[PDB]
Amino acid sequence: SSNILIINGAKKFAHSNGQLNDTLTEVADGTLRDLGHDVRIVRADSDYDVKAEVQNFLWADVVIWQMPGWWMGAPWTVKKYIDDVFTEGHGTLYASDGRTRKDPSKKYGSGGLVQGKKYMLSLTWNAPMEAFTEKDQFFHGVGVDGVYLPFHKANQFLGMEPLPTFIANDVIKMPDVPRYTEEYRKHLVEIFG
Amino acid sequence: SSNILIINGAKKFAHSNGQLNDTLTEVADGTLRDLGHDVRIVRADSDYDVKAEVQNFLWADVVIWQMPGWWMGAPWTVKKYIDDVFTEGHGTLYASDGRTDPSKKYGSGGLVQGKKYMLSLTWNAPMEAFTEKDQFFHGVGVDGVYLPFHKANQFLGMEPLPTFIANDVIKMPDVPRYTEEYRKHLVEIFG
Ligand SMILES: Cc1cc2nc3c(=O)[nH]c(=O)nc-3n(C[C@H](O)[C@H](O)[C@H](O)COP(=O)(O)OP(=O)(O)OC[C@H]3O[C@@H](n4cnc5c(N)ncnc54)[C@H](O)[C@@H]3O)c2cc1C
Ligand SMILES: Cc1cc2nc3c(=O)[nH]c(=O)nc-3n(C[C@H](O)[C@H](O)[C@H](O)COP(=O)(O)OP(=O)(O)OC[C@H]3O[C@@H](n4cnc5c(N)ncnc54)[C@H](O)[C@@H]3O)c2cc1C
Repeated sequence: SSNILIINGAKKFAHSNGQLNDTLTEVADGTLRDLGHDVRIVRADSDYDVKAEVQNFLWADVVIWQMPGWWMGAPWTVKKYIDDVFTEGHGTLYASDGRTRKDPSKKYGSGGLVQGKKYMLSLTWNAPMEAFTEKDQFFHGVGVDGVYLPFHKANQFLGMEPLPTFIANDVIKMPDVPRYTEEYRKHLVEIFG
Repeated sequence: SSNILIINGAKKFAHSNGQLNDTLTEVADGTLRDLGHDVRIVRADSDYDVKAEVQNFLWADVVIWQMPGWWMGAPWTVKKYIDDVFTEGHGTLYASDGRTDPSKKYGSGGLVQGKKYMLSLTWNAPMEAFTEKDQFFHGVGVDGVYLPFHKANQFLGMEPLPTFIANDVIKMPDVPRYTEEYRKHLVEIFG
């Protein structure tokens, strides 16, 4: 029975209507609450109160980033949420980068304050999965999490740890909702069940 | 004699005071134009006109991204520039992801093959954090942490040039050194 914060990065703009992400956010909200978890939802593309957002993070045991891939990553509004909130999070979400003369053992990234909290990515992309896995394709085979390395680290900088990522592919050419919904639903049950 | 578009991603906000990026922007400006290149500077954090920015791209042979490291990547303002400008460029900077027949893979529908791009970064993090196989960035390197940013540019058909980065710019600020390095870095590729 955990507190779950869903950050919906949905946003209507040039080809993206944000309907799929709103849907999946709704799928998470219902599935998660039915699994005994308390859920809070906030739209990145809104006029959020930065301090209240930080409070959402302190409240959350798990943070779920529901978002469409926009130019290989999170939409600018999602990045702004991070640049606004994590930064305001200084003193509560992180203390510094961790390095300290008092302990040469500590390296960059170890200054987080919320170790123990988890975060999970739920993505929607027009790109096929093979574009992520095939060693010879666009992403050199580094994988989805490879492509989202900097996003993962922004979160881990705070000390949070990742949960298995969920992604929907070819959402424009071969859209299939249901299925995305059913796979995400079972994905949530395996992790939060 | 090349056309060089520098995108200054400098932005105040919190502990970042865009002076370093502003300075490095001028450094590349002075150096490159001195080599005879035609240089144009645009600040990401401005009231840019997407159509005008698309034209700057078609005009440029090389695009330089001068920017600080913000939460592991480009500041939201620089990403907004991309989401706005690259998308506006559909039909000029890129056609699609390349897929139709069965052969062309994702990321091969660019329209500006032949153009180049380079990253000029500023981070608080030390270099070892990027290279140490067991440190924060599992040894993937700077270009690894910026893989997506690289790919956003490569989606348009553009190719990368060697990346320049200044590290520990807060704890161990060292201007000059960054300047001389960058200057020497620019002369190497554009000289
Ligand atoms: C600026 C920009 C940059 C982009 N960059 C990339 C990129 O780098 N890589 C990449 O792979 N993609 C990229 N995209 C595409 C983007 O990832 C997709 O457009 C987005 O993920 C679709 O999600 P959405 O929430 O906007 O849904 P929608 O726009 O609604 O699209 C989802 C599809 O599902 C259908 N649908 C949605 N909800 C339902 C429902 N409840 N029931 C039935 N059918 C439904 C819709 O009719 C639609 O065809 C980019 C898009 C933009 C605007
Ligand atoms: C929201 C946010 C998130 C961040 N996330 C990260 C992160 O994930 N990783 C990371 O490594 N860093 C991170 N940083 C730190 C950031 O990368 C640096 O603060 C930034 O790169 C410094 O560049 P600047 O242009 O803002 O210069 P400044 O803020 O001016 O800092 C550069 C230093 O150089 C000095 N200086 C500048 N210009 C000159 C000059 N012409 N002559 C002499 N001295 C000069 C300044 O006085 C200062 O001490 C983050 C910062 C913010 C605000």
